[PDB]
Amino acid sequence: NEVNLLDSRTVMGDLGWIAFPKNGWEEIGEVDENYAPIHTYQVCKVMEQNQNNWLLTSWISNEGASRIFIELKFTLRDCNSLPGGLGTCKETFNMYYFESDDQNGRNIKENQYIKIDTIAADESFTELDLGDRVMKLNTEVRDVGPLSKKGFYLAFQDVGACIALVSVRVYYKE
Repeated sequence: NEVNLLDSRTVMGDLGWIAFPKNGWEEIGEVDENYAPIHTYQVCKVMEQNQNNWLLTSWISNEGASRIFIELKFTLRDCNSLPGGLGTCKETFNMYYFESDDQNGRNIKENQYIKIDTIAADESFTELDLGDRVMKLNTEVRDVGPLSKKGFYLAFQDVGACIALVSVRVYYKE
Protein backbone atom coordinates (compact mmCIF):
# COMPACT_ATOMS: atom_id res chain seq x y z
CA ASN A 1 0.00 0.00 0.00
CA GLU A 2 3.02 2.34 0.17
CA VAL A 3 4.70 4.23 -2.68
CA ASN A 4 7.93 6.21 -2.16
CA LEU A 5 8.17 9.66 -3.76
CA LEU A 6 11.59 10.05 -2.09
CA ASP A 7 13.95 7.87 -0.02
CA SER A 8 17.16 9.74 0.82
CA ARG A 9 19.21 6.59 1.58
CA THR A 10 18.50 4.49 -1.52
CA VAL A 11 18.85 7.33 -4.02
CA MET A 12 21.23 6.69 -6.94
CA GLY A 13 23.57 9.63 -7.45
CA ASP A 14 23.25 12.89 -5.52
CA LEU A 15 20.15 13.95 -3.60
CA GLY A 16 20.93 17.50 -4.75
CA TRP A 17 20.07 19.17 -1.43
CA ILE A 18 21.14 22.73 -0.51
CA ALA A 19 22.02 24.35 2.83
CA PHE A 20 21.61 27.96 4.06
CA PRO A 21 23.80 29.21 5.25
CA LYS A 22 26.48 27.18 3.51
CA ASN A 23 28.19 26.29 6.73
CA GLY A 24 25.71 24.70 9.10
CA TRP A 25 24.15 21.56 7.66
CA GLU A 26 26.76 19.11 6.37
CA GLU A 27 26.29 16.22 3.97
CA ILE A 28 27.88 12.99 5.11
CA GLY A 29 28.98 10.09 2.91
CA GLU A 30 29.16 6.48 4.02
CA VAL A 31 30.42 4.01 1.46
CA ASP A 32 28.94 0.51 1.00
CA GLU A 33 30.37 -2.80 -0.28
CA ASN A 34 29.99 -1.51 -3.85
CA TYR A 35 31.60 1.84 -3.00
CA ALA A 36 28.21 3.51 -3.47
CA PRO A 37 27.80 6.34 -0.91
CA ILE A 38 24.82 6.55 1.38
CA HIS A 39 24.22 10.22 2.10
CA THR A 40 22.88 11.62 5.34
CA TYR A 41 22.84 15.15 6.70
CA GLN A 42 23.96 16.52 10.04
CA VAL A 43 24.47 19.80 11.92
CA CYS A 44 25.93 20.48 15.38
CA LYS A 45 26.43 24.20 15.97
CA VAL A 46 25.72 24.13 19.72
CA MET A 47 28.82 26.22 20.42
CA GLU A 48 27.36 29.72 20.19
CA GLN A 49 23.78 30.88 19.69
CA ASN A 50 21.22 32.29 17.29
CA GLN A 51 21.21 29.36 14.91
CA ASN A 52 18.94 29.28 11.88
CA ASN A 53 20.39 26.59 9.64
CA TRP A 54 18.28 25.41 6.69
CA LEU A 55 18.41 22.28 4.51
CA LEU A 56 16.28 22.27 1.37
CA THR A 57 15.58 19.05 -0.47
CA SER A 58 15.28 19.30 -4.24
CA TRP A 59 11.95 19.23 -6.07
CA ILE A 60 9.91 16.13 -5.25
CA SER A 61 7.14 14.93 -7.56
CA ASN A 62 3.83 14.11 -5.89
CA GLU A 63 3.02 11.94 -8.91
CA GLY A 64 -0.59 13.10 -8.95
CA ALA A 65 -1.00 12.10 -5.32
CA SER A 66 -2.69 14.47 -2.89
CA ARG A 67 -1.71 13.43 0.64
CA ILE A 68 1.86 12.41 1.52
CA PHE A 69 3.74 11.12 4.56
CA ILE A 70 7.16 12.40 5.60
CA GLU A 71 9.03 9.78 7.61
CA LEU A 72 12.13 10.99 9.46
CA LYS A 73 14.83 9.00 11.17
CA PHE A 74 17.45 10.90 13.14
CA THR A 75 19.85 10.98 16.07
CA LEU A 76 20.20 13.84 18.54
CA ARG A 77 22.61 14.69 21.38
CA ASP A 78 21.62 14.95 25.05
CA CYS A 79 21.98 18.68 25.69
CA ASN A 80 22.73 17.86 29.32
CA SER A 81 25.88 15.99 28.34
CA LEU A 82 27.10 19.29 26.90
CA PRO A 83 28.55 21.99 29.21
CA GLY A 84 26.12 24.49 30.70
CA GLY A 85 27.50 27.86 29.69
CA LEU A 86 28.92 27.58 26.21
CA GLY A 87 25.79 28.35 24.18
CA THR A 88 22.43 27.33 22.77
CA CYS A 89 21.48 23.65 22.86
CA LYS A 90 18.04 22.49 21.72
CA GLU A 91 16.60 18.99 21.32
CA THR A 92 14.01 19.87 18.71
CA PHE A 93 14.14 21.01 15.06
CA ASN A 94 11.50 22.27 12.58
CA MET A 95 10.15 20.98 9.25
CA TYR A 96 8.42 23.06 6.54
CA TYR A 97 7.36 22.51 2.92
CA PHE A 98 6.26 24.44 -0.15
CA GLU A 99 4.34 23.22 -3.22
CA SER A 100 5.69 24.00 -6.69
CA ASP A 101 6.04 23.09 -10.37
CA ASP A 102 9.16 25.21 -10.90
CA GLN A 103 11.54 22.26 -10.79
CA ASN A 104 14.85 23.58 -9.38
CA GLY A 105 16.83 26.78 -8.77
CA ARG A 106 18.21 29.50 -6.46
CA ASN A 107 15.60 29.23 -3.78
CA ILE A 108 15.33 30.00 -0.08
CA LYS A 109 15.00 33.78 -0.10
CA GLU A 110 11.50 34.21 -1.54
CA ASN A 111 9.40 31.20 -0.68
CA GLN A 112 6.74 30.92 1.98
CA TYR A 113 7.41 27.78 3.96
CA ILE A 114 4.56 25.91 5.54
CA LYS A 115 5.46 24.73 9.01
CA ILE A 116 4.53 21.08 9.31
CA ASP A 117 5.71 20.52 12.86
CA THR A 118 8.39 20.79 15.51
CA ILE A 119 10.13 17.42 15.63
CA ALA A 120 11.15 16.24 19.08
CA ALA A 121 13.49 13.39 19.94
CA ASP A 122 12.01 10.46 21.89
CA GLU A 123 15.57 9.50 22.75
CA SER A 124 18.76 11.56 22.95
CA PHE A 125 22.23 10.06 23.07
CA THR A 126 25.39 10.94 25.01
CA GLU A 127 29.02 10.02 24.32
CA LEU A 128 27.89 6.55 25.34
CA ASP A 129 29.79 4.80 22.49
CA LEU A 130 28.93 5.23 18.78
CA GLY A 131 28.24 2.09 16.73
CA ASP A 132 25.62 1.46 19.39
CA ARG A 133 24.11 4.83 18.52
CA VAL A 134 22.13 3.63 15.56
CA MET A 135 20.46 2.10 18.61
CA LYS A 136 19.52 5.69 19.41
CA LEU A 137 17.65 6.38 16.18
CA ASN A 138 14.18 7.75 16.68
CA THR A 139 11.48 7.87 14.04
CA GLU A 140 8.82 10.50 13.49
CA VAL A 141 6.17 10.48 10.76
CA ARG A 142 3.98 13.37 9.60
CA ASP A 143 1.44 13.69 6.77
CA VAL A 144 0.39 16.79 4.83
CA GLY A 145 -3.10 17.55 3.46
CA PRO A 146 -4.44 18.30 -0.06
CA LEU A 147 -1.55 19.05 -2.47
CA SER A 148 -1.95 21.64 -5.25
CA LYS A 149 1.05 21.75 -7.59
CA LYS A 150 2.93 18.91 -9.28
CA GLY A 151 5.65 18.80 -6.64
CA PHE A 152 6.96 20.10 -3.33
CA TYR A 153 10.13 20.86 -1.44
CA LEU A 154 10.86 19.88 2.14
CA ALA A 155 12.82 22.23 4.39
CA PHE A 156 14.49 21.50 7.68
CA GLN A 157 15.38 24.37 9.99
CA ASP A 158 17.90 23.84 12.81
CA VAL A 159 17.87 26.40 15.61
CA GLY A 160 20.78 25.00 17.61
CA ALA A 161 20.32 21.26 17.98
CA CYS A 162 22.91 18.50 17.53
CA ILE A 163 21.22 16.26 14.99
CA ALA A 164 21.93 13.67 12.34
CA LEU A 165 19.16 13.24 9.75
CA VAL A 166 19.85 9.62 8.93
CA SER A 167 16.74 8.98 6.78
CA VAL A 168 14.05 11.13 5.20
CA ARG A 169 11.28 9.27 3.39
CA VAL A 170 8.25 10.60 1.52
CA TYR A 171 5.45 8.34 0.30
CA TYR A 172 1.75 8.22 -0.56
CA LYS A 173 -0.51 5.36 0.59
CA GLU A 174 -2.94 4.64 -2.30
